Amino acid sequence: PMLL
Repeated sequence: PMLL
């Protein structure tokens, strides 16, 4: 997942 991407934590941006």
